[PDB]
Amino acid sequence: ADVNPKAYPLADAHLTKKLLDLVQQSCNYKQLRKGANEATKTLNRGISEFIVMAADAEPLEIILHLPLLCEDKNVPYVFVRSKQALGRACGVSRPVIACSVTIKEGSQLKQQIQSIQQSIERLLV
RNA sequence: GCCAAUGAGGCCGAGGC
Repeated sequence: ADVNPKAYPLADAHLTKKLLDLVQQSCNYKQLRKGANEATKTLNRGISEFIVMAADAEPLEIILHLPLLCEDKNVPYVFVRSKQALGRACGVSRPVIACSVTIKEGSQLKQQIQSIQQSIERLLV
């Protein structure tokens, strides 16, 4: 397939699993926003922990505006390979091009939310 | 069943039938 270079950073097989797993969990803690639109707002509103996007979005440009807003807001972001997998991670029978894990005070997901973020840093070496 | 976060359908935010 040859993953679009514009899709950086890209979660490796392992990190994707965890990524997808936290995504599903946040879903239950009512701490997950799906869709580029909603994702973007979470950023502008400053309530986003990190953003996950799908390298197989088509055309990728549909979301390429997100990393910039992320850089401008200092919110870590990552790309997973499939919008389907991300889809079912969000509990959606449809593909999800991007989602944003929200900031909830007191959430127990914190130790985990921090572990992805940190994982994400390491990706930027 | 079908449509649907590449946006339900009444900015909000995962439902419609």
